[PDB]
Amino acid sequence: RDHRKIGKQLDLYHMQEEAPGMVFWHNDGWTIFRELEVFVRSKLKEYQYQEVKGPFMMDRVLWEKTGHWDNYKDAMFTTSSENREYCIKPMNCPGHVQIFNQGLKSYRDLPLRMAEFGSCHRNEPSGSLHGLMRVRGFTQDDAHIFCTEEQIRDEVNGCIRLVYDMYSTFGFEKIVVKLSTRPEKRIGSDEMWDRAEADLAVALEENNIPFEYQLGEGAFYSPKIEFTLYDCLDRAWQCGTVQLDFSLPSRLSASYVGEDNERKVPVMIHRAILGSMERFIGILTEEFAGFFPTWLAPVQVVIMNITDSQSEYVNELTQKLSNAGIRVKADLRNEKIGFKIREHTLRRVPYMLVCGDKEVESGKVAVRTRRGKDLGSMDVNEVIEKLQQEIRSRSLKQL
Amino acid sequence: MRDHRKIGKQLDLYHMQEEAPGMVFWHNDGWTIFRELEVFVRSKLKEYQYQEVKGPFMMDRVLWEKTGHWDNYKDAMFTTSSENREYCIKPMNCPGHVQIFNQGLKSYRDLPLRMAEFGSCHRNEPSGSLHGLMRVRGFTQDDAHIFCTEEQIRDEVNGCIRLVYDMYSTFGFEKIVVKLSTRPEKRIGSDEMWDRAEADLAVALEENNIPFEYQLGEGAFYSPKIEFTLYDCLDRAWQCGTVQLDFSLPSRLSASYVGEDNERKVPVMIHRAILGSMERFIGILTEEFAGFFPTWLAPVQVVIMNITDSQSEYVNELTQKLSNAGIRVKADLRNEKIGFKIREHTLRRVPYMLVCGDKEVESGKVAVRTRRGKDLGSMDVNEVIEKLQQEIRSRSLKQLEE
Ligand SMILES: [Zn+2]
Ligand SMILES: [Zn+2]
Repeated sequence: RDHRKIGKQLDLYHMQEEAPGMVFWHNDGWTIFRELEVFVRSKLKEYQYQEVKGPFMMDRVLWEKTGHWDNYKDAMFTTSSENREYCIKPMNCPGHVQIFNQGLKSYRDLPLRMAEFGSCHRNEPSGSLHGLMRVRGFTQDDAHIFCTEEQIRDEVNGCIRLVYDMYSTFGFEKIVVKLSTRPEKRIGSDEMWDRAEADLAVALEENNIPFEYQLGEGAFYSPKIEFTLYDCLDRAWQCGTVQLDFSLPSRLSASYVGEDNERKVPVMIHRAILGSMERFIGILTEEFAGFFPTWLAPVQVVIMNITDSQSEYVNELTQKLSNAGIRVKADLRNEKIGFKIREHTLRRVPYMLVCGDKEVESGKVAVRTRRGKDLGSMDVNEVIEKLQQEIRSRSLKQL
Repeated sequence: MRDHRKIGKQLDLYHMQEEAPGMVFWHNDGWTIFRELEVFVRSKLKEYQYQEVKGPFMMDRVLWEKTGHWDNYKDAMFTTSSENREYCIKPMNCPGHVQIFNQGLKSYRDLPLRMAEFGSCHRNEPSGSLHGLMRVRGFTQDDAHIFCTEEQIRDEVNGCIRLVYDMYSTFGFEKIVVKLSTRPEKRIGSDEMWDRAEADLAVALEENNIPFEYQLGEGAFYSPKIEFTLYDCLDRAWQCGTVQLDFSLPSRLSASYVGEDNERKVPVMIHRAILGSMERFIGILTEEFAGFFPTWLAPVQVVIMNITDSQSEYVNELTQKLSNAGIRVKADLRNEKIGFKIREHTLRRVPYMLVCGDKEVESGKVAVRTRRGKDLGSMDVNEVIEKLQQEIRSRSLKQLEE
């Protein structure tokens, strides 16, 4: 259950000293990454989020006004062009404010939910790097909600609902929640921190969530709710975060026109559900021990022939399943069928289809799984419908 | 209005600012177009059997020195440092894909290996040369690299050629001009390899019955390239496609495989990009259609509007129905006159506008109007959905009844 070892055996990714802390996503690993993005986007549509994309580097002055430069200077990569210094972004917060600052906003535009799969870079110490868990370049399922003070409770409730909704899809039902309060170095008045901390605590209470206080562990600009999931080995993984931010939009000149026709500074809610998506893939790899659920499996079906007599039949089946939306590969190599089956079983391919002369004449296919279960000969259309149901429902296990 | 910068502002597609010169802030509507382009390209990757990978953003400068890229492009490269090591923000995807290739032992059975990526590239272009979406500092390329044997060159180059005309025809580009860019004066690689690479590219164009002209000295410093230029509706030339035959870089990056004769060989590498910079291609499409993006690319495909509050419930029901059908649909329930709403969404170039009166509510129908000012009359909602889905799935250039 080491994600580094499983990642190598399944050819998911690799890392090398020429790019410390940054991941080379191979075809099979990138397929898992993209399927996670599809799942998140399905939630972005359901929870009514916009999706945007920000530039990778911006002027260092942007990070000076937020206070991040004074506080996280050592952790940020910098580059220069024409006597101007730019920072490769470690977070998506200022970039989303820049998009919000384009075009005059009114209260009718709020709540404005802005999500992004933003890849961030942090100059972490090289000795602290570890596989997919602690990296230098990563992608977060980030989002920022611009809202009024009256809309804080509903929007924080939506973020909390989304956390439990997404975690349950992967089978994580044991979740421990902590609330981080003001640190010893911060921005924003005590009243603002008093209201922000109280709002987060009330939201947890109103959602029937018990929590502990992490005193002084909040960000320098906002308190945060931190969600920790527990894997099948009862190991704790802090993944989700919700921040109630009353300071950064003001420092970035964000404003909207209220119903009173008065200029107001919007409330910003930061949230990420999965956290670093590279890290989440590593957690899933160890949770499933490489046996990814069918909807996440890089290759869902492999169809093999026994002899060259079934080569045409396998190709027709592969196209049919491919057109049905199934990630399917044909294995027509000159090897024993038992050699082909073992190769794909070790790759944890959920379903393996074998076509002999009996299958060709009958129009059926023999089905076995990576767990060694023999499902016998099944109708081709029945196999497709079963696969589609397992994929579209994102079922954890085979039916 | 045909300038993509003006249309982009009117349609709220993107914005740029001096805090990040030559780098695009993609708004929701603009990012939707970008993602639809990604979905289209990925459909071709599936059809043409490409892998899709993702490389790191920065790599050791010593890796860019090995290919000669540092000596040629160092003034155009962004550099950053960490722990007394200097890193280059990648301006191209070639070395990263070779690094993926070099992982694990490769044999002839693994070739051809087609490796694609939507690679985010950055180049330190002069600020005076930047212009909208056409000339930027940060961009994404629909790049791919094919690792193959010498015997596989002709079929793999032919596949790249076919993909170029396949993808351009989807957007309505049928006037294509082809150039073969030969070796530049400042160059790496042997004379014999350059002769073979240039001859192979020329023969591949001959087999596809494609007339072309040579472009002396315009090839890359390591390989020649076929350059494809498309012509827009104003007969303006846009160089987008590129196919490179490369015998130099894989050797310099220690790429190798075990041949059928059980001896180590250096694979051939074919570089190709169809659209080129996808930000630039979006700008070209924006000007080509003058904001009238085809329905499959339109950020908002359908807008449903009421006349009074009596149809507010019916409009909301249909918006949910169309959204569940996979159609990007928005409801317009503001207290404005219906002509005011239609004019506003026509200026947003929304393909279809659905008007629901009380006669529409009882009949379960919708009054269909288009951004071209055409009245299509009342139609059944399910019939509307069926035709819209067919228009989107076929990526049709034309709307209903035109
Ligand atoms: Zn944030
Ligand atoms: Zn290349």
